[PDB]
Amino acid sequence: RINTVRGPITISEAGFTLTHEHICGSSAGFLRAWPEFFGSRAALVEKAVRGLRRARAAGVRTIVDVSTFDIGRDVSLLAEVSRAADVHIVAATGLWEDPPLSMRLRSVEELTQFFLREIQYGIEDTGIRAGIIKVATNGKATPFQELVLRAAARASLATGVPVTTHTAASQRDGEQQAAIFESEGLSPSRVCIGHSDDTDDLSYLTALAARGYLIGLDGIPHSAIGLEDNASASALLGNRSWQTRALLIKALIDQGYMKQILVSNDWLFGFSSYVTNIMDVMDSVNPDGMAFIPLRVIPFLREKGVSQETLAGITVTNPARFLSPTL
Amino acid sequence: DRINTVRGPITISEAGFTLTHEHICGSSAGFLRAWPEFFGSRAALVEKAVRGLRRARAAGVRTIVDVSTFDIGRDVSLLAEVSRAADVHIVAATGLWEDPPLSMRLRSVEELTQFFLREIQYGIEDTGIRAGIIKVATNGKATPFQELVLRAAARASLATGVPVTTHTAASQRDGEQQAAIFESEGLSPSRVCIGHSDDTDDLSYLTALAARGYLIGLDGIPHSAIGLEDNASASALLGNRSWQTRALLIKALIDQGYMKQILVSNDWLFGFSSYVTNIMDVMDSVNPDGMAFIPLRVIPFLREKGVSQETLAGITVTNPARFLSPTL
Ligand SMILES: [Zn+2]
Ligand SMILES: [Zn+2]
Ligand SMILES: [Zn+2]
Ligand SMILES: [Zn+2]
Repeated sequence: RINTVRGPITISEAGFTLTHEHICGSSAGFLRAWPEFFGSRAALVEKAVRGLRRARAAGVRTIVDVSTFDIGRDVSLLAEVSRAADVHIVAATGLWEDPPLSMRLRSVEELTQFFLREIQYGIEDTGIRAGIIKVATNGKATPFQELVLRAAARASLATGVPVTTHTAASQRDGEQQAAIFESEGLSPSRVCIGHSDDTDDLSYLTALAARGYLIGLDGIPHSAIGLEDNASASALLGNRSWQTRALLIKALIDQGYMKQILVSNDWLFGFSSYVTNIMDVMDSVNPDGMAFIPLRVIPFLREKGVSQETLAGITVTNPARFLSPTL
Repeated sequence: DRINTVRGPITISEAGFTLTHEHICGSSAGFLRAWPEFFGSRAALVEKAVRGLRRARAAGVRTIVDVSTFDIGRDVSLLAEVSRAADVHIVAATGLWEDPPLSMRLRSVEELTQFFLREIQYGIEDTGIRAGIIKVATNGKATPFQELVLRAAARASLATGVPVTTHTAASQRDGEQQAAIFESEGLSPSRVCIGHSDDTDDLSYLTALAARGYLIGLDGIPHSAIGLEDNASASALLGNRSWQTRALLIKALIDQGYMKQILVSNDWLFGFSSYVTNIMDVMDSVNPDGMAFIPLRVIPFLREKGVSQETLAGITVTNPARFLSPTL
């Protein structure tokens, strides 16, 4: 049984499940401290609930919100949005690209206790528990990032919740990640290598798939084609098309790794950890928001020969098996 | 001429004896809320800061300026709570210290100015507590962003009248480069305390500034790791100059004639998460007085070296209150 922000639910209550989404991409404390940045706090919470409603109209029953502490995971703001839309939300624990000083100077012993705090006891005074552990690298692991992986693996072994990881896929990051993970004795089935549609090296994915790992093609609408005037927007979203990412799903089923795909949008309704008005530009690319998966990518795949049977396994069965704890 | 503490405004005269650089907690933003167990509990941290705050009250302190910014983890409801309990005025801080996260770092100088003025004019968070001072920092040659932070902090101060205090690596003559940016923005040296300057011995560097009109913050008087050379992490934080060696810098800056531009404080704290673990264990036994070290051990030291009580009173009451009075 899975922990959501509104309590525990059973495996089959989950349904069609986006497995890497954000409500707001921010920093810790930024939302409390400068909420005019997003218009107002209520201005943003409306923007999420409009956008979540649109996906729940499209069949989505659960999102996994992989914002960690250093992304500003306002776990109350989540459960606010989760009532008003009737979408389960699974919150995350862990650490992203930007930990603060009070994190960086901790030992792998200390980080393991904090990770188990938010899985076993609760995120802040709020009593909500996290069902997934997010971690991150961009290239070679820094010594701290190395600690984070081992602490998240030692956490994932006392609790059974899985690990999802941020990756710069162009530099075969999952390889080092999985090397570090397996050194701690974590089953490759308890780990999704994320941001993996950012590469075109299929051999790297299928090699990683074949050791047992789950592959996050969680970036399907991230494309800055049409924004070759925005320098920063092109940097954040890559020059590969959405169909280019989407086809890598079919290509990975073809190698007989349907059992191992998770698909998601990596969308967000507030974005402060990048240049200003980046959210202005991203919403014009993709008005559908988080609804881009059931409205545009599921039709596109049925148009390329993927039946409703295996689509339903990827969107319902795979996240169900992946989020259920396992000792 | 009123100043904003965390329990509403007060008048200049109400300030009294004032430590112009202190911390209740040295942390990062929401670290306290997220992992209170690192400090024992949120209760346990509040007990310990009130205890130390009453010890300094009984030695005669009324007002401390807690200069923790957003990224030192400035919990103003926490600060308001220990101000109620220990009957001590606490001025709160806006600005950006050594560790700004992504959502500040990507901001322009215009935006950062909108943010400082928000914490000065409107309030901090949803609490409606207003800041009385803008803290910024460099170590060495300013990063381009540190130039953006100094310039926006300077634009707020001209727009509001609140002073700017700073953190420096004194040994590298930072106050030279801070001052050049400040004065390039139209800001009066009277509005800027160049701090952490008892971490140098280059006396002519302090005097060169102080003549240009700046205030000089001697804000780490019991920082010294003497007798703690085997602890390499502690020796890095506190340095190897004893506390007498710093306390002399006061008397030596009085003498040069600059009694009016001298602010004195501890840079103490009751919870420290943004350094190695158990560093708070070490610091509390170097100095059991805590924030009381300036009334209890540095004041009697200076009178034995022959400073006039009328000069001491101006240093701790006339000097802070002139700094914190808003001036457009
Ligand atoms: Zn990511
Ligand atoms: Zn993400
Ligand atoms: Zn400092
Ligand atoms: Zn300080």
